[PDB]
Amino acid sequence: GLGTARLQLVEFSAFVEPRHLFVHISQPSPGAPPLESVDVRQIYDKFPEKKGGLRELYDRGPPHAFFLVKFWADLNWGPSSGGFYGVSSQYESLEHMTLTCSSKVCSFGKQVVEKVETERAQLEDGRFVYRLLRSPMCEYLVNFLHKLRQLPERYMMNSVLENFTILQVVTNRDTQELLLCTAYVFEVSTSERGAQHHIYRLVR
Ligand SMILES: *C(=O)CCCCCCCCCCCCC
Repeated sequence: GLGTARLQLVEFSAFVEPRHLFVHISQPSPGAPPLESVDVRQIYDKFPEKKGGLRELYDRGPPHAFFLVKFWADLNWGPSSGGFYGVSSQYESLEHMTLTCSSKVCSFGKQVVEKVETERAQLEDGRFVYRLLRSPMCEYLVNFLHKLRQLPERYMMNSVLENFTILQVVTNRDTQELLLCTAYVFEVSTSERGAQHHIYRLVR
C-alpha cells in the first residue's frame, strides 16, 4: 500500500494519552485492488509552490514514491486538558539506511511548521525497522487540536480542516534520494464509525 520496494510504512498513528488515536494506519490483503490514483496537479495548491513544494518534488521523482492519504480523524476524546500528544511511525526495509523524515504542516498552502527527524536502521527479524515512536506533537498541532475539538458541529471541523495539510518527505540521508513522499488531507469521522483512511497513488 504505502511503500516502495526500498521503504514500506508499517504503522502510523497520532494519539493522546492521559490512549486515543486521532488517526491510525496499520500495515496484507487477498483480492485487494491496486491503489486508485489522483492527479498530483489537483493538489499543488494545498502545499506551497516554493522549494520543497509538491511540484518541484515530483519533478525530481521518482514518481512511484508519491502517495496521498485522506484521513477521517477521530477527535472525540475526554471524560480533558494536558495529556501526552504523540506521533508514532514505523517503516521497514531490506537495505540498511539512515533516514531523514521531514514533516511540513501547512495552513492555506503555507508552511507553518517543519519538523525534521533522523532514524537509523535497527535489525529485527531479518529486516531493518525504523521506529520513530512517541515523538511529541509540536505545540502548534496540540493547540490546533484543542481548539478544533471545541467546535460544535462536524461540518464546521471539516470546513476548518479543508485548509490544513501535511507533507512528509522521507529521504536516504546518505545519498539524499527521495524514498517516500506523502501528502495528507483531513476530515473528521464520528466516534461511532471511528478513524479511517484512504491511500492513493499520486500520478502525473
Ligand atoms: C509533530 O508535531 C508533527 C508530526 C507530523 C505528523 C502529524 C500528524 C498528526 C496530526 C493528527 C491530526 C488529526 C486531525 C487534524
